[PDB]
Amino acid sequence: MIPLTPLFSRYKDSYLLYSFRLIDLLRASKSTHLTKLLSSQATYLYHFACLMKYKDIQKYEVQQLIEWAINASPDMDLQQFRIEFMDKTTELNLRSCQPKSFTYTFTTIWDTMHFLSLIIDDMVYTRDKSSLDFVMQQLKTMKVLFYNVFFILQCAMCRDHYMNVKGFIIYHIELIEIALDKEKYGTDITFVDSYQQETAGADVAVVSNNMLMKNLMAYVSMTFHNHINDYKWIQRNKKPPAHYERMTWGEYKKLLNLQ
Amino acid sequence: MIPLTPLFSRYKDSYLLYSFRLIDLLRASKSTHLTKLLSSQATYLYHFACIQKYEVQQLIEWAINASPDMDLQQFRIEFMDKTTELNLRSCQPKSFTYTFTTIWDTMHFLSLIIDDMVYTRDKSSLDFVMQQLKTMKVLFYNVFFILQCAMCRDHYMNVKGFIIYHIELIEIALDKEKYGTDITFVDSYQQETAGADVAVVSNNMLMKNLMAYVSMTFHNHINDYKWIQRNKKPPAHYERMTWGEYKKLLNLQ
Ligand SMILES: Cc1cc2nc3c(=O)[nH]c(=O)nc-3n(C[C@H](O)[C@H](O)[C@H](O)COP(=O)(O)OP(=O)(O)OC[C@H]3O[C@@H](n4cnc5c(N)ncnc54)[C@H](O)[C@@H]3O)c2cc1C
Ligand SMILES: Cc1cc2nc3c(=O)[nH]c(=O)nc-3n(C[C@H](O)[C@H](O)[C@H](O)COP(=O)(O)OP(=O)(O)OC[C@H]3O[C@@H](n4cnc5c(N)ncnc54)[C@H](O)[C@@H]3O)c2cc1C
Repeated sequence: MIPLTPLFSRYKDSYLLYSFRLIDLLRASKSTHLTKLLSSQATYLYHFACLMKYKDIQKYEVQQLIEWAINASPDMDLQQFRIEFMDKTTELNLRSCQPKSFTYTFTTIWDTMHFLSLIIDDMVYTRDKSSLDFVMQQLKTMKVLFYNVFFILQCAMCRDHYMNVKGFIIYHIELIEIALDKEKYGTDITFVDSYQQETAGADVAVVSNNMLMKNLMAYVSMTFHNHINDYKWIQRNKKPPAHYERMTWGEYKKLLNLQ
Repeated sequence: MIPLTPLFSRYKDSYLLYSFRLIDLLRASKSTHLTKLLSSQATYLYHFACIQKYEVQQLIEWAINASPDMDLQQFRIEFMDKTTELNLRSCQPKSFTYTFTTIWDTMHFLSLIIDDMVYTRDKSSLDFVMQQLKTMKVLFYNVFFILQCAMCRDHYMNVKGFIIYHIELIEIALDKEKYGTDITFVDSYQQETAGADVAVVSNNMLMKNLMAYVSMTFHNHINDYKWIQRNKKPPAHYERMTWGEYKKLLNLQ
Protein backbone atom coordinates (compact mmCIF):
# COMPACT_ATOMS: atom_id res chain seq x y z
CA MET A 1 0.00 0.00 0.00
CA ILE A 2 0.95 3.70 0.23
CA PRO A 3 3.95 4.93 2.25
CA LEU A 4 3.08 6.63 5.53
CA THR A 5 4.57 10.13 5.57
CA PRO A 6 3.56 13.47 7.11
CA LEU A 7 2.30 14.90 3.80
CA PHE A 8 0.20 11.80 3.14
CA SER A 9 -1.56 12.20 6.50
CA ARG A 10 -2.24 15.84 5.71
CA TYR A 11 -3.72 14.54 2.43
CA LYS A 12 -5.80 12.00 4.34
CA ASP A 13 -7.18 14.60 6.75
CA SER A 14 -7.73 17.23 4.04
CA TYR A 15 -9.66 14.63 2.06
CA LEU A 16 -12.05 13.90 4.96
CA LEU A 17 -12.54 17.63 5.47
CA TYR A 18 -13.48 17.97 1.78
CA SER A 19 -15.96 15.09 2.14
CA PHE A 20 -17.51 16.51 5.31
CA ARG A 21 -17.91 19.91 3.67
CA LEU A 22 -19.65 18.31 0.68
CA ILE A 23 -22.21 16.47 2.84
CA ASP A 24 -22.82 19.72 4.75
CA LEU A 25 -24.15 21.23 1.53
CA LEU A 26 -26.71 18.42 1.29
CA ARG A 27 -28.81 20.28 3.88
CA ALA A 28 -29.00 23.38 1.71
CA SER A 29 -29.87 21.65 -1.58
CA LYS A 30 -32.88 23.54 -2.85
CA SER A 31 -32.52 21.52 -6.08
CA THR A 32 -33.60 17.91 -6.57
CA HIS A 33 -30.96 17.55 -9.29
CA LEU A 34 -28.18 19.00 -7.13
CA THR A 35 -29.09 16.72 -4.22
CA LYS A 36 -28.66 13.52 -6.27
CA LEU A 37 -25.38 14.79 -7.73
CA LEU A 38 -24.01 15.51 -4.26
CA SER A 39 -25.39 12.21 -2.93
CA SER A 40 -23.39 10.26 -5.53
CA GLN A 41 -20.16 12.21 -4.91
CA ALA A 42 -20.43 11.90 -1.12
CA THR A 43 -21.17 8.18 -1.49
CA TYR A 44 -18.08 7.75 -3.68
CA LEU A 45 -15.79 9.92 -1.53
CA TYR A 46 -16.47 7.93 1.63
CA HIS A 47 -16.34 4.71 -0.40
CA PHE A 48 -12.65 5.36 -1.07
CA ALA A 49 -12.07 6.58 2.50
CA CYS A 50 -13.50 3.38 4.03
CA LEU A 51 -11.85 1.21 1.34
CA MET A 52 -8.33 2.12 2.45
CA LYS A 53 -9.30 1.97 6.18
CA TYR A 54 -11.80 -0.90 6.72
CA LYS A 55 -10.88 -2.74 3.44
CA ASP A 56 -14.63 -2.42 2.61
CA ILE A 57 -16.71 0.37 1.05
CA GLN A 58 -19.42 -0.13 3.74
CA LYS A 59 -22.15 0.53 1.20
CA TYR A 60 -25.04 0.49 3.72
CA GLU A 61 -23.30 2.41 6.54
CA VAL A 62 -22.27 5.31 4.29
CA GLN A 63 -25.73 5.02 2.70
CA GLN A 64 -27.14 5.81 6.14
CA LEU A 65 -24.82 8.81 6.64
CA ILE A 66 -26.10 10.24 3.31
CA GLU A 67 -29.78 9.94 4.20
CA TRP A 68 -28.88 11.69 7.42
CA ALA A 69 -27.05 14.61 5.84
CA ILE A 70 -29.86 15.15 3.32
CA ASN A 71 -32.51 14.89 6.08
CA ALA A 72 -30.47 17.16 8.39
CA SER A 73 -31.48 20.50 9.89
CA PRO A 74 -31.02 22.91 6.91
CA ASP A 75 -30.78 25.85 9.32
CA MET A 76 -27.50 25.12 11.06
CA ASP A 77 -24.68 27.47 12.00
CA LEU A 78 -21.35 25.84 11.04
CA GLN A 79 -20.88 23.63 14.09
CA GLN A 80 -24.65 23.00 14.38
CA PHE A 81 -24.03 20.37 11.64
CA ARG A 82 -20.56 19.41 12.85
CA ILE A 83 -21.79 18.41 16.32
CA GLU A 84 -24.39 15.89 15.12
CA PHE A 85 -22.09 14.74 12.32
CA MET A 86 -19.78 13.40 15.05
CA ASP A 87 -22.90 12.14 16.81
CA LYS A 88 -24.21 10.44 13.67
CA THR A 89 -20.79 9.10 12.47
CA THR A 90 -20.04 7.23 15.67
CA GLU A 91 -23.43 5.43 15.74
CA LEU A 92 -22.24 3.92 12.41
CA ASN A 93 -18.67 3.16 13.63
CA LEU A 94 -17.30 5.58 11.02
CA ARG A 95 -15.34 7.84 13.38
CA SER A 96 -12.23 7.24 11.30
CA CYS A 97 -14.00 9.34 8.63
CA GLN A 98 -14.12 12.42 10.93
CA PRO A 99 -11.63 15.13 9.94
CA LYS A 100 -9.13 16.21 12.57
CA SER A 101 -8.64 19.73 11.19
CA PHE A 102 -11.41 21.91 9.73
CA THR A 103 -9.51 24.83 8.19
CA TYR A 104 -10.65 24.65 4.56
CA THR A 105 -8.08 26.18 2.19
CA PHE A 106 -7.21 25.71 -1.49
CA THR A 107 -4.82 23.04 -0.24
CA THR A 108 -7.78 21.09 1.16
CA ILE A 109 -8.79 20.76 -2.50
CA TRP A 110 -5.33 20.08 -3.87
CA ASP A 111 -4.66 17.52 -1.10
CA THR A 112 -7.90 15.76 -2.01
CA MET A 113 -6.98 15.50 -5.71
CA HIS A 114 -3.47 14.29 -4.84
CA PHE A 115 -5.02 11.86 -2.37
CA LEU A 116 -7.31 10.30 -4.99
CA SER A 117 -4.32 10.04 -7.35
CA LEU A 118 -2.29 8.04 -4.79
CA ILE A 119 -5.29 5.75 -4.33
CA ILE A 120 -5.48 5.11 -8.10
CA ASP A 121 -1.75 4.33 -8.25
CA ASP A 122 -2.04 2.04 -5.24
CA MET A 123 -5.16 0.23 -6.48
CA VAL A 124 -3.34 -0.42 -9.76
CA TYR A 125 -0.05 -1.61 -8.28
CA THR A 126 -1.74 -3.90 -5.72
CA ARG A 127 -4.29 -5.17 -8.26
CA ASP A 128 -4.87 -8.89 -8.17
CA LYS A 129 -4.76 -9.93 -11.81
CA SER A 130 -8.16 -11.67 -11.55
CA SER A 131 -10.48 -9.02 -10.11
CA LEU A 132 -9.39 -6.50 -12.65
CA ASP A 133 -13.17 -6.13 -12.66
CA PHE A 134 -12.90 -4.32 -9.32
CA VAL A 135 -10.07 -1.88 -10.10
CA MET A 136 -11.48 -0.96 -13.50
CA GLN A 137 -14.80 -0.01 -11.90
CA GLN A 138 -13.12 2.22 -9.32
CA LEU A 139 -11.24 4.02 -12.11
CA LYS A 140 -14.62 4.87 -13.61
CA THR A 141 -15.77 6.30 -10.29
CA MET A 142 -12.51 8.25 -10.10
CA LYS A 143 -13.23 9.92 -13.44
CA VAL A 144 -16.70 10.81 -12.14
CA LEU A 145 -15.08 12.25 -9.02
CA PHE A 146 -12.49 14.37 -10.81
CA TYR A 147 -15.12 15.59 -13.26
CA ASN A 148 -17.33 17.04 -10.53
CA VAL A 149 -14.78 18.64 -8.20
CA PHE A 150 -16.87 21.04 -6.14
CA PHE A 151 -14.99 24.09 -5.02
CA ILE A 152 -17.23 24.84 -1.98
CA LEU A 153 -14.84 27.75 -1.70
CA GLN A 154 -15.77 30.54 -4.13
CA CYS A 155 -13.24 31.30 -6.91
CA ALA A 156 -14.94 31.70 -10.28
CA MET A 157 -11.79 31.79 -12.41
CA CYS A 158 -10.44 28.64 -10.67
CA ARG A 159 -13.78 26.94 -11.36
CA ASP A 160 -13.65 27.85 -15.06
CA HIS A 161 -9.99 27.05 -15.58
CA TYR A 162 -10.49 23.54 -14.18
CA MET A 163 -13.57 22.83 -16.31
CA ASN A 164 -11.40 23.65 -19.30
CA VAL A 165 -8.32 21.53 -18.47
CA LYS A 166 -9.49 18.79 -16.08
CA GLY A 167 -9.57 16.42 -19.04
CA PHE A 168 -5.79 16.26 -18.82
CA ILE A 169 -6.28 14.31 -15.58
CA ILE A 170 -9.20 12.19 -16.79
CA TYR A 171 -7.18 11.32 -19.92
CA HIS A 172 -4.47 9.61 -17.86
CA ILE A 173 -7.01 7.68 -15.82
CA GLU A 174 -8.32 6.32 -19.13
CA LEU A 175 -4.74 5.40 -20.15
CA ILE A 176 -4.77 3.15 -17.10
CA GLU A 177 -8.12 1.66 -18.17
CA ILE A 178 -6.58 0.79 -21.54
CA ALA A 179 -3.61 -0.72 -19.70
CA LEU A 180 -5.74 -2.92 -17.45
CA ASP A 181 -7.89 -3.95 -20.40
CA LYS A 182 -4.81 -4.95 -22.40
CA GLU A 183 -3.77 -7.11 -19.46
CA LYS A 184 -7.16 -8.85 -19.25
CA TYR A 185 -6.54 -9.98 -22.83
CA GLY A 186 -3.09 -11.41 -22.16
CA THR A 187 -0.62 -8.50 -22.36
CA ASP A 188 0.82 -7.78 -18.92
CA ILE A 189 1.46 -4.19 -17.90
CA THR A 190 5.14 -3.25 -18.13
CA PHE A 191 5.73 -0.60 -15.47
CA VAL A 192 8.35 2.04 -16.31
CA ASP A 193 9.92 4.77 -14.16
CA SER A 194 9.65 7.73 -16.59
CA TYR A 195 6.61 9.41 -18.13
CA GLN A 196 8.84 9.76 -21.19
CA GLN A 197 9.08 5.99 -21.59
CA GLU A 198 5.33 5.74 -21.44
CA THR A 199 5.20 8.44 -24.14
CA ALA A 200 7.65 6.51 -26.31
CA GLY A 201 5.77 3.22 -26.00
CA ALA A 202 2.43 4.86 -26.84
CA ASP A 203 3.79 5.91 -30.25
CA VAL A 204 3.27 2.49 -31.87
CA ALA A 205 1.04 1.30 -34.74
CA VAL A 206 -0.21 -1.89 -33.06
CA VAL A 207 -2.09 -2.57 -29.80
CA SER A 208 0.40 -5.16 -28.50
CA ASN A 209 2.52 -2.80 -26.36
CA ASN A 210 1.53 -2.03 -22.76
CA MET A 211 3.79 0.31 -20.76
CA LEU A 212 2.58 2.41 -17.86
CA MET A 213 4.50 4.83 -15.69
CA LYS A 214 4.57 3.67 -12.08
CA ASN A 215 2.88 6.31 -9.91
CA LEU A 216 1.38 7.81 -13.07
CA MET A 217 -1.35 9.66 -11.24
CA ALA A 218 0.94 11.14 -8.59
CA TYR A 219 3.01 12.51 -11.46
CA VAL A 220 -0.01 13.63 -13.53
CA SER A 221 -1.65 15.40 -10.59
CA MET A 222 1.55 17.18 -9.58
CA THR A 223 2.35 18.28 -13.14
CA PHE A 224 -1.24 19.52 -13.24
CA HIS A 225 -0.76 21.32 -9.92
CA ASN A 226 2.34 23.04 -11.33
CA HIS A 227 0.38 23.93 -14.43
CA ILE A 228 -2.39 25.77 -12.57
CA ASN A 229 0.18 27.80 -10.66
CA ASP A 230 2.18 28.38 -13.86
CA TYR A 231 -0.90 29.76 -15.61
CA LYS A 232 -2.13 32.00 -12.79
CA TRP A 233 0.67 34.43 -13.61
CA ILE A 234 -0.85 34.81 -17.08
CA GLN A 235 -4.31 35.45 -15.62
CA ARG A 236 -2.60 38.04 -13.38
CA ASN A 237 -0.35 39.56 -16.09
CA LYS A 238 2.90 39.30 -14.17
CA LYS A 239 6.25 37.69 -14.70
CA PRO A 240 6.48 34.60 -12.48
CA PRO A 241 8.16 35.93 -9.34
CA ALA A 242 11.48 34.66 -7.99
CA HIS A 243 9.81 33.44 -4.81
CA TYR A 244 7.75 31.07 -7.03
CA GLU A 245 9.16 27.53 -6.63
CA ARG A 246 7.74 24.64 -8.66
CA MET A 247 7.42 21.04 -7.51
CA THR A 248 9.84 18.67 -9.21
CA TRP A 249 9.04 14.99 -9.62
CA GLY A 250 12.04 13.74 -7.64
CA GLU A 251 11.26 16.04 -4.71
CA TYR A 252 7.58 15.09 -4.73
CA LYS A 253 8.50 11.39 -4.59
CA LYS A 254 10.89 12.15 -1.70
CA LEU A 255 8.16 13.94 0.28
CA LEU A 256 5.76 11.01 -0.14
CA ASN A 257 8.55 8.40 -0.06
CA LEU A 258 7.51 6.87 -3.36
CA GLN A 259 9.50 4.12 -5.10
CA MET B 1 3.85 28.12 -43.62
CA ILE B 2 2.04 24.78 -43.58
CA PRO B 3 3.25 22.33 -46.27
CA LEU B 4 0.84 21.83 -49.16
CA THR B 5 0.07 18.08 -49.24
CA PRO B 6 -2.83 15.82 -50.21
CA LEU B 7 -3.72 15.20 -46.55
CA PHE B 8 -3.57 18.90 -45.71
CA SER B 9 -5.83 19.64 -48.69
CA ARG B 10 -8.38 17.15 -47.38
CA TYR B 11 -8.11 18.86 -43.97
CA LYS B 12 -8.92 22.32 -45.35
CA ASP B 13 -11.95 21.03 -47.26
CA SER B 14 -13.25 19.07 -44.26
CA TYR B 15 -12.85 22.25 -42.24
CA LEU B 16 -14.99 24.26 -44.66
CA LEU B 17 -17.59 21.47 -44.64
CA TYR B 18 -17.71 21.53 -40.83
CA SER B 19 -18.09 25.30 -40.88
CA PHE B 20 -20.75 25.00 -43.56
CA ARG B 21 -22.71 22.51 -41.46
CA LEU B 22 -22.32 24.76 -38.40
CA ILE B 23 -23.96 27.81 -39.99
CA ASP B 24 -26.69 25.53 -41.41
CA LEU B 25 -27.85 25.25 -37.77
CA LEU B 26 -28.15 29.01 -37.31
CA ARG B 27 -31.47 29.10 -39.18
CA ALA B 28 -32.67 26.26 -36.93
CA SER B 29 -31.76 27.94 -33.63
CA LYS B 30 -34.67 28.70 -31.33
CA SER B 31 -32.50 30.19 -28.56
CA THR B 32 -30.74 33.54 -28.10
CA HIS B 33 -28.02 31.68 -26.20
CA LEU B 34 -27.43 29.13 -28.96
CA THR B 35 -27.53 31.73 -31.75
CA LYS B 36 -24.81 33.80 -30.02
CA LEU B 37 -22.59 30.73 -29.49
CA LEU B 38 -23.09 29.29 -32.98
CA SER B 39 -22.28 32.73 -34.40
CA SER B 40 -19.13 33.07 -32.29
CA GLN B 41 -17.94 29.65 -33.41
CA ALA B 42 -18.65 30.52 -37.06
CA THR B 43 -16.89 33.89 -36.86
CA TYR B 44 -13.82 32.15 -35.40
CA LEU B 45 -13.99 29.28 -37.84
CA TYR B 46 -14.03 31.47 -40.95
CA HIS B 47 -11.58 33.91 -39.36
CA PHE B 48 -9.08 30.99 -39.19
CA ALA B 49 -9.71 30.12 -42.83
CA CYS B 50 -9.26 33.77 -43.98
CA ILE B 51 -9.01 39.62 -43.81
CA GLN B 52 -12.54 39.73 -45.33
CA LYS B 53 -14.07 40.26 -41.88
CA TYR B 54 -17.08 42.14 -43.30
CA GLU B 55 -17.89 39.65 -46.06
CA VAL B 56 -17.91 36.99 -43.35
CA GLN B 57 -19.91 39.11 -40.92
CA GLN B 58 -22.71 39.09 -43.45
CA LEU B 59 -22.29 35.48 -44.50
CA ILE B 60 -23.23 34.80 -40.89
CA GLU B 61 -26.00 37.39 -40.62
CA TRP B 62 -27.35 35.75 -43.76
CA ALA B 63 -27.14 32.34 -42.10
CA ILE B 64 -29.12 33.64 -39.12
CA ASN B 65 -32.07 34.79 -41.28
CA ALA B 66 -32.05 31.93 -43.80
CA SER B 67 -35.31 30.00 -44.19
CA PRO B 68 -35.86 27.55 -41.31
CA ASP B 69 -38.17 25.59 -43.64
CA MET B 70 -35.52 24.53 -46.20
CA ASP B 71 -34.04 21.09 -46.47
CA LEU B 72 -30.24 20.87 -46.23
CA GLN B 73 -29.67 20.56 -50.00
CA GLN B 74 -31.57 23.84 -50.35
CA PHE B 75 -29.62 25.80 -47.71
CA ARG B 76 -26.50 24.53 -49.47
CA ILE B 77 -27.76 25.97 -52.79
CA GLU B 78 -28.56 29.30 -51.13
CA PHE B 79 -25.19 29.27 -49.32
CA MET B 80 -23.26 28.41 -52.50
CA ASP B 81 -24.71 31.60 -54.00
CA LYS B 82 -24.47 34.04 -51.12
CA THR B 83 -20.79 33.05 -50.91
CA THR B 84 -20.20 33.86 -54.61
CA GLU B 85 -22.18 37.08 -54.09
CA LEU B 86 -19.75 37.76 -51.26
CA ASN B 87 -16.34 37.12 -52.85
CA LEU B 88 -15.95 33.99 -50.68
CA ARG B 89 -15.67 31.12 -53.14
CA SER B 90 -12.66 30.10 -51.04
CA CYS B 91 -15.02 29.16 -48.15
CA GLN B 92 -17.03 26.77 -50.32
CA PRO B 93 -16.50 23.10 -49.48
CA LYS B 94 -15.84 20.86 -52.47
CA SER B 95 -17.36 17.77 -50.84
CA PHE B 96 -20.37 17.50 -48.54
CA THR B 97 -20.04 13.93 -47.31
CA TYR B 98 -20.10 14.75 -43.57
CA THR B 99 -18.54 12.06 -41.37
CA PHE B 100 -16.58 11.59 -38.17
CA THR B 101 -13.53 12.21 -40.38
CA THR B 102 -14.83 15.71 -41.11
CA ILE B 103 -14.70 16.46 -37.36
CA TRP B 104 -11.23 14.91 -36.85
CA ASP B 105 -9.88 16.68 -39.92
CA THR B 106 -11.22 19.93 -38.49
CA MET B 107 -9.47 19.36 -35.14
CA HIS B 108 -6.20 18.46 -36.90
CA PHE B 109 -6.54 21.47 -39.20
CA LEU B 110 -6.92 23.85 -36.27
CA SER B 111 -3.88 22.17 -34.68
CA LEU B 112 -1.69 22.86 -37.73
CA ILE B 113 -2.89 26.49 -37.61
CA ILE B 114 -1.79 26.80 -33.97
CA ASP B 115 1.63 25.33 -34.67
CA ASP B 116 2.11 27.52 -37.75
CA MET B 117 1.03 30.72 -35.97
CA VAL B 118 3.38 30.00 -33.08
CA TYR B 119 6.41 29.07 -35.16
CA THR B 120 5.98 32.07 -37.50
CA ARG B 121 5.14 34.31 -34.53
CA ASP B 122 6.59 37.81 -34.50
CA LYS B 123 8.41 38.94 -31.35
CA SER B 124 6.22 42.08 -31.04
CA SER B 125 2.86 40.65 -32.11
CA LEU B 126 2.73 38.05 -29.34
CA ASP B 127 -0.34 39.87 -28.01
CA PHE B 128 -2.00 38.81 -31.26
CA VAL B 129 -0.92 35.17 -31.19
CA MET B 130 -1.99 34.80 -27.57
CA GLN B 131 -5.43 36.22 -28.34
CA GLN B 132 -5.70 33.66 -31.13
CA LEU B 133 -4.83 30.88 -28.70
CA LYS B 134 -7.74 32.05 -26.52
CA THR B 135 -10.09 31.76 -29.52
CA MET B 136 -8.84 28.24 -30.28
CA LYS B 137 -9.62 26.96 -26.79
CA VAL B 138 -13.17 28.25 -27.32
CA LEU B 139 -13.32 26.37 -30.59
CA PHE B 140 -12.07 23.20 -28.92
CA TYR B 141 -14.23 23.60 -25.82
CA ASN B 142 -17.31 23.95 -28.06
CA VAL B 143 -17.03 21.14 -30.64
CA PHE B 144 -20.53 20.63 -31.99
CA PHE B 145 -21.04 17.19 -33.40
CA ILE B 146 -23.78 17.84 -36.05
CA LEU B 147 -24.04 14.07 -36.38
CA GLN B 148 -25.45 12.28 -33.36
CA CYS B 149 -23.26 10.03 -31.20
CA ALA B 150 -24.09 10.64 -27.57
CA MET B 151 -21.24 8.60 -26.12
CA CYS B 152 -18.86 10.51 -28.42
CA ARG B 153 -19.93 13.84 -26.94
CA ASP B 154 -19.98 12.51 -23.38
CA HIS B 155 -16.47 11.14 -23.87
CA TYR B 156 -15.11 14.27 -25.60
CA MET B 157 -16.41 16.47 -22.80
CA ASN B 158 -14.47 14.32 -20.30
CA VAL B 159 -11.02 14.40 -21.97
CA LYS B 160 -11.13 17.44 -24.26
CA GLY B 161 -9.04 19.20 -21.60
CA PHE B 162 -6.09 17.09 -22.71
CA ILE B 163 -6.02 19.27 -25.83
CA ILE B 164 -6.78 22.54 -24.10
CA TYR B 165 -4.07 21.95 -21.47
CA HIS B 166 -1.52 21.77 -24.29
CA ILE B 167 -2.75 25.05 -25.77
CA GLU B 168 -2.23 26.55 -22.32
CA LEU B 169 1.34 25.23 -22.35
CA ILE B 170 2.01 27.29 -25.50
CA GLU B 171 0.53 30.38 -23.83
CA ILE B 172 2.86 29.79 -20.85
CA ALA B 173 5.77 29.42 -23.27
CA LEU B 174 4.89 32.70 -25.04
CA ASP B 175 4.65 34.50 -21.70
CA LYS B 176 8.16 33.46 -20.70
CA GLU B 177 9.24 35.13 -23.94
CA LYS B 178 7.29 38.37 -23.50
CA TYR B 179 9.33 38.56 -20.27
CA GLY B 180 12.77 37.73 -21.55
CA THR B 181 13.37 34.07 -22.43
CA ASP B 182 13.11 32.92 -26.01
CA ILE B 183 11.27 29.67 -26.80
CA THR B 184 13.60 26.78 -27.54
CA PHE B 185 12.04 24.35 -30.03
CA VAL B 186 12.69 20.66 -29.34
CA ASP B 187 12.14 17.72 -31.69
CA SER B 188 10.42 15.35 -29.24
CA TYR B 189 7.61 15.50 -26.73
CA GLN B 190 9.92 13.74 -24.22
CA GLN B 191 12.29 16.72 -24.09
CA GLU B 192 9.45 19.16 -23.44
CA THR B 193 8.17 17.13 -20.50
CA ALA B 194 11.71 16.77 -19.15
CA GLY B 195 12.27 20.55 -19.40
CA ALA B 196 9.12 21.18 -17.36
CA ASP B 197 10.51 19.09 -14.48
CA VAL B 198 12.46 22.03 -13.04
CA ALA B 199 11.90 23.91 -9.79
CA VAL B 200 12.92 27.28 -11.26
CA VAL B 201 11.71 29.15 -14.36
CA SER B 202 14.91 28.82 -16.43
CA ASN B 203 13.63 26.62 -19.28
CA ASN B 204 11.30 27.52 -22.16
CA MET B 205 11.16 24.31 -24.20
CA LEU B 206 8.34 23.73 -26.73
CA MET B 207 7.90 20.73 -28.97
CA LYS B 208 7.94 21.75 -32.59
CA ASN B 209 4.62 20.74 -34.18
CA LEU B 210 3.32 20.15 -30.64
CA MET B 211 -0.40 20.53 -31.38
CA ALA B 212 -0.15 18.18 -34.36
CA TYR B 213 1.44 15.60 -32.05
CA VAL B 214 -1.14 16.35 -29.35
CA SER B 215 -4.13 16.07 -31.72
CA MET B 216 -2.70 12.86 -33.18
CA THR B 217 -2.15 11.26 -29.76
CA PHE B 218 -5.63 12.30 -28.60
CA HIS B 219 -7.16 10.90 -31.83
CA ASN B 220 -5.43 7.56 -31.15
CA HIS B 221 -6.70 7.65 -27.59
CA ILE B 222 -10.32 8.09 -28.67
CA ASN B 223 -9.99 5.13 -31.02
CA ASP B 224 -8.03 3.12 -28.40
CA TYR B 225 -10.91 3.55 -25.97
CA LYS B 226 -13.81 2.84 -28.34
CA TRP B 227 -12.90 -0.86 -28.15
CA ILE B 228 -13.23 -0.76 -24.36
CA GLN B 229 -16.53 1.07 -24.77
CA ARG B 230 -17.67 -2.08 -26.69
CA ASN B 231 -16.50 -4.86 -24.28
CA LYS B 232 -14.33 -5.92 -27.23
CA LYS B 233 -10.69 -6.53 -28.37
CA PRO B 234 -9.70 -4.37 -31.39
CA PRO B 235 -9.73 -6.05 -34.81
CA ALA B 236 -6.52 -7.46 -36.25
CA HIS B 237 -6.64 -4.80 -39.02
CA TYR B 238 -6.77 -1.84 -36.58
CA GLU B 239 -3.75 0.43 -37.08
CA ARG B 240 -2.82 3.31 -34.78
CA MET B 241 -1.35 6.43 -36.38
CA THR B 242 2.32 6.93 -35.45
CA TRP B 243 4.14 10.26 -35.16
CA GLY B 244 6.81 9.48 -37.74
CA GLU B 245 4.11 8.43 -40.17
CA TYR B 246 1.90 11.48 -39.52
CA LYS B 247 4.75 13.91 -40.17
CA LYS B 248 5.45 11.97 -43.37
CA LEU B 249 1.83 12.48 -44.48
CA LEU B 250 1.95 16.25 -43.84
CA ASN B 251 5.66 16.82 -44.73
CA LEU B 252 6.41 18.21 -41.25
CA GLN B 253 9.91 19.22 -40.11
C1 LIG C 1 -8.67 22.56 -9.43
C2 LIG C 1 -7.97 23.83 -8.91
C3 LIG C 1 -7.98 24.85 -9.88
C4 LIG C 1 -7.40 26.10 -9.62
N1 LIG C 1 -7.41 27.18 -10.65
C5 LIG C 1 -6.80 28.48 -10.36
C6 LIG C 1 -6.79 29.57 -11.38
O1 LIG C 1 -7.29 29.39 -12.42
N2 LIG C 1 -6.19 30.86 -11.10
C7 LIG C 1 -5.56 31.12 -9.79
O2 LIG C 1 -5.07 32.19 -9.58
N3 LIG C 1 -5.56 30.04 -8.79
C8 LIG C 1 -6.18 28.74 -9.08
N4 LIG C 1 -6.18 27.66 -8.08
C9 LIG C 1 -5.57 27.89 -6.76
C10 LIG C 1 -4.03 27.89 -6.96
O3 LIG C 1 -3.62 26.73 -7.51
C11 LIG C 1 -3.31 28.04 -5.62
O4 LIG C 1 -4.00 27.21 -4.77
C12 LIG C 1 -3.33 29.53 -5.17
O5 LIG C 1 -3.48 30.37 -6.26
C13 LIG C 1 -1.95 29.82 -4.54
O6 LIG C 1 -1.86 29.12 -3.34
P1 LIG C 1 -0.32 28.77 -2.81
O7 LIG C 1 0.66 29.91 -3.03
O8 LIG C 1 -0.43 28.48 -1.32
O9 LIG C 1 0.26 27.46 -3.63
P2 LIG C 1 -0.44 25.98 -3.47
O10 LIG C 1 -0.21 25.24 -4.77
O11 LIG C 1 -1.90 26.11 -3.11
O12 LIG C 1 0.31 25.16 -2.22
C14 LIG C 1 -0.45 24.21 -1.52
C15 LIG C 1 0.40 22.93 -1.26
O13 LIG C 1 0.68 22.33 -2.39
C16 LIG C 1 2.28 22.16 -2.45
N5 LIG C 1 2.53 22.14 -3.86
C17 LIG C 1 2.86 23.17 -4.62
N6 LIG C 1 2.95 22.73 -5.88
C18 LIG C 1 2.63 21.42 -5.90
C19 LIG C 1 2.55 20.48 -6.93
N7 LIG C 1 2.81 20.65 -8.39
N8 LIG C 1 2.21 19.22 -6.66
C20 LIG C 1 1.93 18.85 -5.38
N9 LIG C 1 2.02 19.78 -4.38
C21 LIG C 1 2.36 21.06 -4.64
C22 LIG C 1 2.71 23.21 -1.81
O14 LIG C 1 4.15 23.07 -1.43
C23 LIG C 1 1.76 23.19 -0.57
O15 LIG C 1 2.03 22.11 0.23
C24 LIG C 1 -6.80 26.32 -8.37
C25 LIG C 1 -6.79 25.31 -7.41
C26 LIG C 1 -7.37 24.06 -7.66
C27 LIG C 1 -7.33 22.98 -6.55
C1 LIG D 1 -14.10 14.42 -30.75
C2 LIG D 1 -14.43 13.03 -31.35
C3 LIG D 1 -14.77 12.15 -30.31
C4 LIG D 1 -15.12 10.83 -30.56
N1 LIG D 1 -15.50 9.92 -29.44
C5 LIG D 1 -15.83 8.53 -29.74
C6 LIG D 1 -16.21 7.59 -28.66
O1 LIG D 1 -16.20 8.00 -27.56
N2 LIG D 1 -16.57 6.20 -28.93
C7 LIG D 1 -16.56 5.69 -30.33
O2 LIG D 1 -16.85 4.56 -30.54
N3 LIG D 1 -16.19 6.62 -31.42
C8 LIG D 1 -15.83 8.02 -31.11
N4 LIG D 1 -15.48 8.94 -32.17
C9 LIG D 1 -15.47 8.46 -33.56
C10 LIG D 1 -14.19 7.60 -33.69
O3 LIG D 1 -13.13 8.31 -33.27
C11 LIG D 1 -13.94 7.18 -35.13
O4 LIG D 1 -13.93 8.37 -35.82
C12 LIG D 1 -15.12 6.29 -35.55
O5 LIG D 1 -15.18 5.18 -34.73
C13 LIG D 1 -14.96 5.90 -37.04
O6 LIG D 1 -13.91 4.96 -37.20
P1 LIG D 1 -12.83 5.29 -38.43
O7 LIG D 1 -11.76 4.22 -38.46
O8 LIG D 1 -13.54 5.37 -39.78
O9 LIG D 1 -12.31 6.82 -38.06
P2 LIG D 1 -10.75 7.31 -38.03
O10 LIG D 1 -9.80 6.14 -37.99
O11 LIG D 1 -10.58 8.12 -36.76
O12 LIG D 1 -10.53 8.17 -39.45
C14 LIG D 1 -10.01 9.46 -39.40
C15 LIG D 1 -8.99 9.65 -40.59
O13 LIG D 1 -7.91 10.31 -40.19
C16 LIG D 1 -6.71 9.25 -40.06
N5 LIG D 1 -6.30 9.04 -38.68
C17 LIG D 1 -6.62 7.96 -37.96
N6 LIG D 1 -6.09 8.08 -36.74
C18 LIG D 1 -5.44 9.25 -36.69
C19 LIG D 1 -4.75 9.84 -35.67
N7 LIG D 1 -4.54 9.32 -34.32
N8 LIG D 1 -4.17 11.03 -35.85
C20 LIG D 1 -4.28 11.67 -37.04
N9 LIG D 1 -4.98 11.06 -38.06
C21 LIG D 1 -5.56 9.86 -37.88
C22 LIG D 1 -7.09 8.11 -40.57
O14 LIG D 1 -6.09 7.75 -41.63
C23 LIG D 1 -8.49 8.33 -41.18
O15 LIG D 1 -8.33 8.55 -42.52
C24 LIG D 1 -15.11 10.37 -31.89
C25 LIG D 1 -14.78 11.24 -32.95
C26 LIG D 1 -14.43 12.57 -32.69
C27 LIG D 1 -14.07 13.47 -33.91
